[PDB]
Amino acid sequence: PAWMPAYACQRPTPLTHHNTGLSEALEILAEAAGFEGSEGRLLTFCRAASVLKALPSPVTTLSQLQGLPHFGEHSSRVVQELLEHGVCEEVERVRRSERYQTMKLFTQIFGVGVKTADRWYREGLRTLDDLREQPQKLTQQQKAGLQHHQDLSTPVLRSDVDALQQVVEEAVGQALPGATVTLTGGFRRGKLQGHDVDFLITHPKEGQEAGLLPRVMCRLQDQGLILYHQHFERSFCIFRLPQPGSWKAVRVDLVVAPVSQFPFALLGWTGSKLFQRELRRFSRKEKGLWLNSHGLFDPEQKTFFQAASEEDIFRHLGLEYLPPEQRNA
DNA sequence: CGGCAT
DNA sequence: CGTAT
DNA sequence: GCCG
Ligand SMILES: [Cl-]
Ligand SMILES: [Mg+2]
Ligand SMILES: [Mg+2]
Ligand code: NA
Repeated sequence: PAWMPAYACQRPTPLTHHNTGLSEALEILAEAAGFEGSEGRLLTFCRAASVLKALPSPVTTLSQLQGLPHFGEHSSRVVQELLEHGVCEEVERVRRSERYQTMKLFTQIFGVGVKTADRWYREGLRTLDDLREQPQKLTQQQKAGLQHHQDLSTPVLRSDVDALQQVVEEAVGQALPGATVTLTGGFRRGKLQGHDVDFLITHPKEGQEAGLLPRVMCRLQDQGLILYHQHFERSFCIFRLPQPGSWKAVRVDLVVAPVSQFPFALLGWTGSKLFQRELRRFSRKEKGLWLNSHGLFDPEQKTFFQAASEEDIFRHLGLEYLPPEQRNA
């Protein structure tokens, strides 16, 4: 074989694709590589899984992997075992291991990453109750993650997104007339659920957005909508989202950008995570330009590319434009 | 050999 | 260290 | 783990 460019930003990856079983197995090995501190192996297994999401048809024979980028001896063997036996011994051993299950449990807590989870694992901790019994080990961020863990493990749905966008738009409009709110993240790519909702806030007049996020947060807090906030241009918070007769905690990310940076922030925050890593790698390695959510920098001329749209950025990098629903790498 | 996004 | 895509 |  199939046409397959090496970088994920060079090919469409739709929301619904084939090979979900094969990719999920490779993504288990990627996650486990991360849990052992091997970011390089994590990346290769993520990239191999993503290649399968971009293929036109189901892989039913090992020969369909010939020539595909990021498939070497290890990733090919995993696919071969799945095709020949329906199961891969290495994947099952990882999946069922105490180490994997505990690291997955701990790293899913808001405020806990691999290094913290591994430290706790090495100390003999295994359950969330173990963590509650030792609150001296916890940051304020981790305390919020643990206190709201049940709700934060409940997938966020589109009905929640629409309600949250309304309350964010109300607070933003009270804080700065003319400011806008754009849904980003996985929901913009067409996903039907997420672990959070991501919003990007700007104003059409450059500079007017300075100081906006503290004003938005104060207004949300005054409506009783904020359970946790980090206290700036990014706010990783937990909202008290009204439900009929009650409420549920929901993770919400709010990001402010000046309008000059909006296309870059929209591109970055729409993802996917792998798509953006691959896009930034492509930009630096293939074009010599440095990309992030603030701009696209030419380090030789020492200038920033002025963009008005995501399309402008793709074109400047020599890439065919992909709409958000084709960025699900 | 080392890079692997910022 | 954690967070984000 | 794969590749530039
Ligand atoms: Cl989905
Ligand atoms: Mg998200
Ligand atoms: Mg988010
Ligand atoms: Na976490």
